[PDB]
Amino acid sequence: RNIETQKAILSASYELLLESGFKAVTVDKIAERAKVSKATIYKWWPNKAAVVMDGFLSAAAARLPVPDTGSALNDILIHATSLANFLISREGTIINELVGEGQFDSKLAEEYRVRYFQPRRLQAKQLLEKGIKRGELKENLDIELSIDLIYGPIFYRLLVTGEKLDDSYVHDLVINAFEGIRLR
Amino acid sequence: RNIETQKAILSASYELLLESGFKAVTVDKIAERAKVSKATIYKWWPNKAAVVMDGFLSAAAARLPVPDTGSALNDILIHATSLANFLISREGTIINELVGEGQFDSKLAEEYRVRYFQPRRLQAKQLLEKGIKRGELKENLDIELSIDLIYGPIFYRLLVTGEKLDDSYVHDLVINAFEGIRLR
Repeated sequence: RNIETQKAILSASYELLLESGFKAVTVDKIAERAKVSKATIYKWWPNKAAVVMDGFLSAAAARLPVPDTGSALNDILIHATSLANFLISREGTIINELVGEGQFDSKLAEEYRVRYFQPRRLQAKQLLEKGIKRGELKENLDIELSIDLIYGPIFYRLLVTGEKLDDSYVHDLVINAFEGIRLR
Repeated sequence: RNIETQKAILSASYELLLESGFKAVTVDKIAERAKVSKATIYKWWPNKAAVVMDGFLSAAAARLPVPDTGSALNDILIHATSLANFLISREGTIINELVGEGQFDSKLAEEYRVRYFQPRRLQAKQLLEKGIKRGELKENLDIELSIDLIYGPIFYRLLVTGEKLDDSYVHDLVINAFEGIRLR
């Protein structure tokens, strides 16, 4: 109901996150910075991961535009490139850190799976489902696996390999996920 | 030269890693546990990440067998499944933790990239190069990108999604990376 209160709590959580890192954030510290009580915070968020996640999503331009180019390929290309561009952004670099912490904190992982990753994957599903009903995609396509083929390499590059995640790489990745490695 | 000394240092580093986690390991602690001097350790390893990485690789069955089924598909299937099976193993679960820490410690990331990930990717390259000279793969195949299509989804599942990484998933993943999502 109170948008100013919600804003203060969310700004405080993100400020603390950037200043000190995830592990050091506590609900008490957020309450202190936001000048609200813990009970108020617990009106809207049960735990520190939930509030920090909403703080991040509030502060960053994480919501991707929805292409409708009439082409599954060119739709996914724009989607994946816009995702990759977010991830390399200063704001997007928080994702590394959160996923890193999430290897040790399943509460945080639950939060990013439902609040960050699910909505973006949903968008990708919507573009693929256009392609299916357009009759341009595989017979009995496994949508979720197909999204794994595009997203997987993206996040693998971001988290593991440390290689350059640029438009040209993402272009090649999308095409090759569409063509497959088998000779045609 | 001294295999017993090397063994003691490597066992100590892995013991400390399992007991206390990566961040708490120090070269001093390894020296203490192994009953050797820091100077001895620094005969073979400059830093804690290097020694902990070799400790891990020494203790775990991380070296994958090399299929030669005369089929790029069935070769990669066996490779990727054996990798996935390692990753879900008790020993393999250390990879999550190391990559997690590696988001904050580039020294560790350098170590796992060259000592763990590179050799496995090399093996995958060798299987794909058989397929290319067999004339069963794509015209002008980008080998490294192709490995990204298989490995990426694997590590994405392991690190981000928390979904079940089983033989059947890996099977579907490999086939779909071979077929592509575009209608044939």
